[PDB]
Amino acid sequence: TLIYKILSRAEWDAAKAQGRFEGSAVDLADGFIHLSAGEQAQETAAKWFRGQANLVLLAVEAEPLGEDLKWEASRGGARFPHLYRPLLVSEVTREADLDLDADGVPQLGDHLAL
Repeated sequence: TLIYKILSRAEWDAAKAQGRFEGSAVDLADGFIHLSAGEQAQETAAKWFRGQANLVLLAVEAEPLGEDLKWEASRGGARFPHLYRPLLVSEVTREADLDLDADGVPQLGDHLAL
């Protein structure tokens, strides 16, 4: 199962310079990295990343993450993948730069379809 993280290009480059992504401002505040399953990813993008240019989408294989990945019942009763540890740069299967639609919403459609 692939899970996804949406973050700024700055944060991703910063992560690569450290060997791992320790989390966004909200991740660090909450105590875990907020990721989304494929069926929830687009809504996550529409909810918190509107109008942001230079966003990057990280696709991550969930199974090999281990016990630190917890699936917790959250938004709309759906279980969201929460990683209670930094995400290794090596744990990212693939990345992609996102484009915004007319409403300023990041388009994840074609990437999730992969």
